[PDB]
Amino acid sequence: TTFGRCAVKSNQAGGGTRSHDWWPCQLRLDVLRQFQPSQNPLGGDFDYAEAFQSLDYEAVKKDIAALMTESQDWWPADFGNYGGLFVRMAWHSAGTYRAMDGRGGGGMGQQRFAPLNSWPDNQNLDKARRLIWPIKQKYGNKISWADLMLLTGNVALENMGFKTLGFGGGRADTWQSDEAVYWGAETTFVPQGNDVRYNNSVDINARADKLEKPLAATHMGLIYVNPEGPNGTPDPAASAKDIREAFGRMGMNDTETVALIAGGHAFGKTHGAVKGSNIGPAPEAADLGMQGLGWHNSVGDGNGPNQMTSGLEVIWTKTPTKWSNGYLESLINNNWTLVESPAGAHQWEAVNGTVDYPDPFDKTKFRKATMLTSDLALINDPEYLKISQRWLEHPEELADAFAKAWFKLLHRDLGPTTRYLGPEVPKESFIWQDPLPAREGDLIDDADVDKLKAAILSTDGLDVSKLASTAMACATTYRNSDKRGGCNGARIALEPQRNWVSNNPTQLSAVLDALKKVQSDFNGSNGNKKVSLADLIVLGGTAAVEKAAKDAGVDIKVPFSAGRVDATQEQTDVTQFSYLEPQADGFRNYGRGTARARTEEIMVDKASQLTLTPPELTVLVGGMRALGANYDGSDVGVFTANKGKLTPDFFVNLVDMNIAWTASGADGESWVGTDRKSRSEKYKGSRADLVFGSHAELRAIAEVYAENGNQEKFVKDFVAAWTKVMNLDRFDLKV
Amino acid sequence: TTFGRCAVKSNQAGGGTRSHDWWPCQLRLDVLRQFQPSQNPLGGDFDYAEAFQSLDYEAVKKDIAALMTESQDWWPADFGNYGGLFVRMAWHSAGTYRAMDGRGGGGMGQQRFAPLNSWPDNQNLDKARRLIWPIKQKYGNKISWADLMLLTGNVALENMGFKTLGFGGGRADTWQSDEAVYWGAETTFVPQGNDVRYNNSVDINARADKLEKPLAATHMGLIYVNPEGPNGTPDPAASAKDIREAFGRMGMNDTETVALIAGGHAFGKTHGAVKGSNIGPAPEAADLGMQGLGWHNSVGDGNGPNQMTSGLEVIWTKTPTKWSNGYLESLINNNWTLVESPAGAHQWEAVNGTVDYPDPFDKTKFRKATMLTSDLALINDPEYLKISQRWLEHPEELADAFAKAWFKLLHRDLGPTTRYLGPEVPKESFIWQDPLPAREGDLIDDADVDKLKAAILSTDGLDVSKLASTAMACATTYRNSDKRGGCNGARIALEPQRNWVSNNPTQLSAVLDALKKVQSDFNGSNGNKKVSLADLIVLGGTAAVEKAAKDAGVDIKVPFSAGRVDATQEQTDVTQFSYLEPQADGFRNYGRGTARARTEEIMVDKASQLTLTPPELTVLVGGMRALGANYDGSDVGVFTANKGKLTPDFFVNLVDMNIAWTASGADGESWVGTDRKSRSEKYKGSRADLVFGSHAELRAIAEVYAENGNQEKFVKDFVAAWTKVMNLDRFDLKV
Ligand code: HEM
Ligand code: HEM
Repeated sequence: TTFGRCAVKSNQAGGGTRSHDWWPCQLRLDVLRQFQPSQNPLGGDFDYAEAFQSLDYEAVKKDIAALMTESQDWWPADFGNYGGLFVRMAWHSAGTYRAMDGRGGGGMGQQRFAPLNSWPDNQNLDKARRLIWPIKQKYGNKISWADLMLLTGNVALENMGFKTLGFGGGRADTWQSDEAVYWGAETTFVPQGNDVRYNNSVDINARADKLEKPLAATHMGLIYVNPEGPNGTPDPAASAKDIREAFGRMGMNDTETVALIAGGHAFGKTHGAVKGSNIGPAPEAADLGMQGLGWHNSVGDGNGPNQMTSGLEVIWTKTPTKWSNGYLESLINNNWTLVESPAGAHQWEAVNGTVDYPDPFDKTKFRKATMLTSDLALINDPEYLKISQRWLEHPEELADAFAKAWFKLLHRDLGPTTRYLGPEVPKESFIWQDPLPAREGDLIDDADVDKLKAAILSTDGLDVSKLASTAMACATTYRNSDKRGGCNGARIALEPQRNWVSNNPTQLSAVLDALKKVQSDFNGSNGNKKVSLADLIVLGGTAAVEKAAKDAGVDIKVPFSAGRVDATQEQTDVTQFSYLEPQADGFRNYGRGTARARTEEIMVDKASQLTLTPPELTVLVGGMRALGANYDGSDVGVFTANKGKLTPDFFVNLVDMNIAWTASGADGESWVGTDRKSRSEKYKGSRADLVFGSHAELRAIAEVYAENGNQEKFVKDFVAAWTKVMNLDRFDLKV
Repeated sequence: TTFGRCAVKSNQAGGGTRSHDWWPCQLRLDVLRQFQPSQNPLGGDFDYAEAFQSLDYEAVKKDIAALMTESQDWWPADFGNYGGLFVRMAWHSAGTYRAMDGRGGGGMGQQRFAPLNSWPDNQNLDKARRLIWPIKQKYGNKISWADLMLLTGNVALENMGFKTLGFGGGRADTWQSDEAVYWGAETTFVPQGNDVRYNNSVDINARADKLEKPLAATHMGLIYVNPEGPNGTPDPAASAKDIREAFGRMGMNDTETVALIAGGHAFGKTHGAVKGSNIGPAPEAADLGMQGLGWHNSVGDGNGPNQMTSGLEVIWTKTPTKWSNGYLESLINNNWTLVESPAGAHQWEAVNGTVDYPDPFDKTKFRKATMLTSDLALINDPEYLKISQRWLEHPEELADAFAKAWFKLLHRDLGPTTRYLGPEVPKESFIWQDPLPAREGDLIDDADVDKLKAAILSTDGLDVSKLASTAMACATTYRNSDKRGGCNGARIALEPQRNWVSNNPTQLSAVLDALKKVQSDFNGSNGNKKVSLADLIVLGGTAAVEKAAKDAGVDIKVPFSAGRVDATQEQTDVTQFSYLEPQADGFRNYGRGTARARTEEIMVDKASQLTLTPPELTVLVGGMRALGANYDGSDVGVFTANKGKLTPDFFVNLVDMNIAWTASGADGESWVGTDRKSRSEKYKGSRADLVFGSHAELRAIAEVYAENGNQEKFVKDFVAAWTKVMNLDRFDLKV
């Protein structure tokens, strides 16, 4: 029966018809209520960085390597070596990343939760995770599951003869499914799962470059592309176009793409020994006896020669437990014919080739060379073919590219270098790490901070509104999924941010010139002290908030943490930063949504990426309005006669029943507030403004700040949230 | 159009297919992640009791009374008085309560959130809540919405000539929709919304007492019953049967039921002036312009003479703003004919009666007497008729019953009287308050506690397992939804708890005799220090936990909070306490699930009622197993060779891959753990045990406790959780 409904209707533990069932279009605050400290079994104060740095890292790697060849009878090792399986585990963990929204990736260890634990493409990776569990058990909280799944892959490569660039730990574990990711709207998995992302187009060559943004896989439940070919059609040329699209959506270019696929498929094999009808439910659907595993295979013991994962039965090289150039040799030198695997799937077998590909359980049995459609892709696109042919001839260039791309794969969502832990962090800085320079000079102190705040506030062209607006515009580029963005680097002053329409470029230029004047007056006049433009942008907003609170009758300390540095344009890639450009910004009343993402939904999504709770989101919006900090200085949402004073007037006026709110535009984005007694139009509001008086949970918070006498609490809460947001990217600061 | 699916599929803020869509039968931990401190805009520190006790209570009441007759143009008051509307608001807030499971009621102020804010039976209570908001805005955090909604009703009665018994404040606000309540499984509201709860029966008399347990309303979206009769059939006798059933499920008897209905319907009127097609979406479905209101009526201004709420147009009495006996006088003395309201609903009108029922907006217009089918029910049932006839002749008896029943309605989920705040708490002790006496003698001090711990741990018939088991058995009766149960009162020693099968009465009796011996030896030999059995039960389990920790190699001070009292059997009504009897208790490995709720779902439900987080639930279960604290003393789940020592052995052995787990019972409730090397059956487990190694988020926590070196953390976490559970009902310590 029906999608998303259990046949048995529970009457316990949340069972029954729910609010989101009745009103499924209503804004949900779920994404702001994930990952809370109380839900974390290690405690909200657990410091993973401190724990990992005490880890006996060399012993961990030695233990992983030993485990690679300790075959467990419940899931025997192919060729006596789990290396391939472990590499696949790590690649699948990291491989969900989408560059555009920065979600997916290995950094939260989400493979161990729903839905990723049960995606078809992750079949039998439950066995891989269970095999490495003893390492986690031994070393405890000093290595996270997130770090372990990836380190295991890295160690596996090295112990199969491929030296990597190194590794960085530092991924703190998470403790619930991340239900904030848009993986797609399809209600089916691969082999279906993609009508929506191709908008019902089935012309596989024509549609390949039309995959729905921000998605990076060609079906729901896949990592990147379909190994049988697009929609299971065994056409390598069309497969290549899907690969370029999907890898492009994960942030990889042609060279990196070939290197990753040719590199990975040096190792191990696929599994398609028996038909899929022999395979039981995925882990989330499996019975208690499976104890977190799934896909139980009822043929023989369900494992060893009977392994069934993808349905394909391909062994790429003659030495699947050792690095080689066998993949490209076979790919290019064989002639290929289309055959079926034992499970009935499309794959390719060498015509008149050698019968010397080894069987994983019988030293006396051999097979012909085989390839996936998605491997043949690499010789059925002009650019992939050029690259493949070059690396056939010069396998050392493949090894170099693969080491670099593999490091990128594993660390693309780890954030800045200051987050990377351990004794073998690669020394080279790569553009995808959004590199920052080491700091200039002696750090400014409290007395320097006080002098600079006063200098900033007395500078021509700087006022409270512009300072707060500018600081927030910088800060809200942060996203916690891939730990990119934020104020460190002062990238608002660089391309593309300085030209973002949402930053009001002409205004921003004047503000930045003013702050650069403050900088020039200070630097070289305070001994060895120097201040960055990044610190000044943040300090400016912070001084503005402090002054705005004082102007509202509240003397409060507004914390400031110095030490940001300024990035160079060379350290600031235009494409990578283009992904951080907002289409709507509720903190500064910029832009609007579209049919599939309303303005207020975009705001809540951004709030989740800033780790804000509903009260934090609410207080920040209300304070930005009081400060008059809209991107263009408009009065939209500015429901106060004391703009620039930090009061809860936004909320008080929003909930005043003498104001009637009506739509002005056709699109529902603009609203007018009319005084019911006088009949005069008093206010203009956006959806980002009015949602706080509509949504019942947000309105409950709006009410708190609208209560008589809450001027002081509002200020304290605002300053706390402001501080949190300004410091999100401060990984350089510990404890 | 599909139920529970939005026509437009958002791609932000949680948009996209979710884990619960793919695997809707999987256990969800959502109910353990509600009401988190981080989500409370008042802060986790906030002490509502302190705030309320500083409230100018008499001033709030004076302002409410004044509001009643200050008609607002946007929602004009009937007869110039909002009293009736406010009484309905309070009644509906309190009126969702179910005695069996203790959910619903006014104690969380949930009417202001989904789904209650948008149930059809709460139509236009959005206006009522908006009308009282200025009181909340004036007094701020010193009165909660939860308290204010009910106090407003109470004040309304008193200002319309009906003196109540008084009032108790103390309901702290909540900050999200409580999605833990089972309101039913239907996918429609009233006029439908009841196929499931009557298992498709439309035999209205025969089905009336077969309403699905634990439901207490005859359709989804109703408070109790359908005012037009069962499934809109205007049959008063069949309506009576629904009313007895629904009110009985809300914990009200016949006298109480007639008192509440005839009491309530002394006041105000219903609204059915225009057809339902003129009425817009409910609040959760309304556009932003409605700013949290809904049911916009497009006829005229939508209000005053055009008010449309239920579709009925009944004015029960000739003085709807003043207490009278006119309801019963009309009901009994008139001859009733079935007619249609202007909106097309069935109601009753008096045939050749007086034409003196006043119009709510025109002092010069009068109408005939009218009644609902649900009112005529009260003279179309033999027991109700006798009560109605008596109170027609003896109106003082109705007044007395109504005062008492109204007090019970409003306070039934407030908990022990130690929670009740304000200057007019009624002095009478009522059985539904689960009353407790004053203490005997002087409070034991730490010297006494040390002596008592030593005695308890060297007394015939007591040991670690039994002591821990007994304390938890007493503790888990607590439920946060109506603040009932817990260890205070030692009600495990009284009927009905002492003979609950889940308490293993023969073992319990031996444990209690032994504790009573300890009590006898202490009492009357330590001057005037006296210790209660309640304290000894908790102290015994606490001492046992502490010793078990010590035996495991961890020295920890397990805190104990003295001062519980022992309830009397007179204050412990067998029926009142039958409602707390558990179907299953995973903490002590008792019981089995039902067709509609698996054992593990019942456990998570109970955990929610104990306010436990997932880590707290997990640690408690593993510790109870290590302690050998099963209700029957069995080894099911006792995955340890060191029973009685507080180790994480439960987790270490649960996750040992050398153990294979298989179903033993046809009912799905029993499991066997076989050593795969030896082939020996090693363990036996229940669903409550094995879920911790199956569910991905619970198993993630199980793994923490199974990690090498976490023996101390396990004990520390257990002791914190133990302390939390033991003290849940200690409202006397907050007082
Ligand atoms: C277009 C991209 C890719 C596709 C469609 C693809 C497809 C597949 C499939 C279908 C399997 C077999 C799963 C099974 O039946 O057991 C597999 C195995 C594997 N892939 Fe990929 N792959 C891709 C890219 C990569 C990348 C980037 C890496 C690593 C850098 C990688 C490394 C592996 C390894 C090591 C295995 C072997 C697992 C084992 O021995 O158990 N692949 N791949
Ligand atoms: C069988 C139980 C009950 C049923 C079916 C019922 C039904 C109704 C309905 C249909 C309305 C009209 C809503 C509208 O159109 O505005 C109403 C109004 C009202 N009921 Fe009840 N009722 C019940 C019990 C109670 C109880 C227990 C109380 C209070 C103790 C109460 C007090 C009120 C009041 C004060 C109003 C008037 C609201 C106003 O003047 O705006 N009722 N009832």
